Amino acid sequence: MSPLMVKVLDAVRGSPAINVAVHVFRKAADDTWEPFASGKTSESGELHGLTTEEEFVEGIYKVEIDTKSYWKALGISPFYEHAEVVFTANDSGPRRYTIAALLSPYSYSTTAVVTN
Amino acid sequence: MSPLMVKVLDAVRGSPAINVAVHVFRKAADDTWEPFASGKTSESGELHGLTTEEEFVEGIYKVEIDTKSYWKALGISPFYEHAEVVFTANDSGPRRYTIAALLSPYSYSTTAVVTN
Amino acid sequence: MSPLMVKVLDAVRGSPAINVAVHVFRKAADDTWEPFASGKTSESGELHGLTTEEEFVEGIYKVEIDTKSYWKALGISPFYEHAEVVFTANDSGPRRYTIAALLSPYSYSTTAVVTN
Amino acid sequence: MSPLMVKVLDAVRGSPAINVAVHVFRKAADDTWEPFASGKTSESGELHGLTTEEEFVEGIYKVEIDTKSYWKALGISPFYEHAEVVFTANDSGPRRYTIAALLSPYSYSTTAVVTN
Ligand SMILES: [Cl-]
Ligand SMILES: [Cl-]
Ligand SMILES: [Cl-]
Ligand SMILES: [Cl-]
Repeated sequence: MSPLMVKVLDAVRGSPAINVAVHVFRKAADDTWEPFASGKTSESGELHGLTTEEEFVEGIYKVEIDTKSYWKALGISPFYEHAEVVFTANDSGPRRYTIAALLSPYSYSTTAVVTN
Repeated sequence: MSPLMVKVLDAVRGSPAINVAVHVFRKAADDTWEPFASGKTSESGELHGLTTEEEFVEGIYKVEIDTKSYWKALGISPFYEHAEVVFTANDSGPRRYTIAALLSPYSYSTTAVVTN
Repeated sequence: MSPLMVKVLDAVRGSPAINVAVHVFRKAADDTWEPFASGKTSESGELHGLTTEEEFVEGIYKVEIDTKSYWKALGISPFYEHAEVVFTANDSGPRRYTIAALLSPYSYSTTAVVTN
Repeated sequence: MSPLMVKVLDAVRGSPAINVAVHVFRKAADDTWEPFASGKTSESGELHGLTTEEEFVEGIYKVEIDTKSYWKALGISPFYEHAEVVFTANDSGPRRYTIAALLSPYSYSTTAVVTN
């Protein structure tokens, strides 16, 4: 249902990154970042149900992944604490966006898979 | 001289990412992001002279790399427009931080190399 | 069914990497690389049915992804032509391995997700 | 002097990957991989002096990085044991190749920077 999905992996332990906090913001008319959607990744490392086609309108979006809470519960104090990426949602473009991310204490990688 | 350095690479063309705008922010007491330092990468993809040991105090820092202006001048309209990473500078930790980044239209990777 | 799965993504076009040739080798007693399994990624970028629990015994495995044929059909002549990674399968370890890969003309990234 | 350089980083500890064994092979006329050059990364994570312009002729090259010996001495038993990438050296192309790599126990990333 959700045209925005987030999937997070762990490069140190070779696993889905479970219980990772993900926050999505949408740029408002005044150019502030408005809270749009948020959630936590499941046991699969996937975060479903973030939003819907009705709510996910055209706009500039920021996807933030908080790595601090995640690493600490696994006994790690990371260097990279959060990572954020910004993109524009455009109705002419294909309709499902998957933001994949890979976490390590000193490294962050993300790739967008845009389908349909 | 600068205890913070940024180096940016291009995954599509296999080159240093030249003339990439980099902005650094430092979290203020009120928890807003204060502009701390900024610059553009050289022909080597490296950004030197960002700050000094005197100015780079302990704190939470955000490093933002704007990919839009970079890709457009190379004739590309990217999906990922900006990428940001947050870390804490701590005086007890080693004293030089190098933030390396790799750019592609739909992908972003960064790693911190912390030495001395 | 397959305890080994391969998933491939495209960093330039932001998509599953479809029709990517994947070859798996297993190190033999004489220390040569014996052809073990191979296939092509589906429209999802995923390669299923590579092997079975009966055939996927303990051993040293190499997973090779050929990027040349893939990029050319998309009109690209890449610099990185193939990428290979080696790991040991061990029965005591968890039983499903997913090798994820991200492709660009001058860059290659892979991460293993080992579950169950 | 060397038109081929290799630089290796560590994503777990946020450092240059020091004393990493790097092996380069060149495809022979019979299509076997002939040992071409090898070395170990310095304290900077860089491997200089691999070859020379006279020896580095046109051909298909494989760059292998052995991660097992590296991780073990740091007290880690990695999943990814080696990673290899293949490219063609072509005299018409620019003349310096830098192969950068990023290591983690379950992840490997590499990018080529081709200059001059
Ligand atoms: Cl969903
Ligand atoms: Cl400097
Ligand atoms: Cl399957
Ligand atoms: Cl040299």
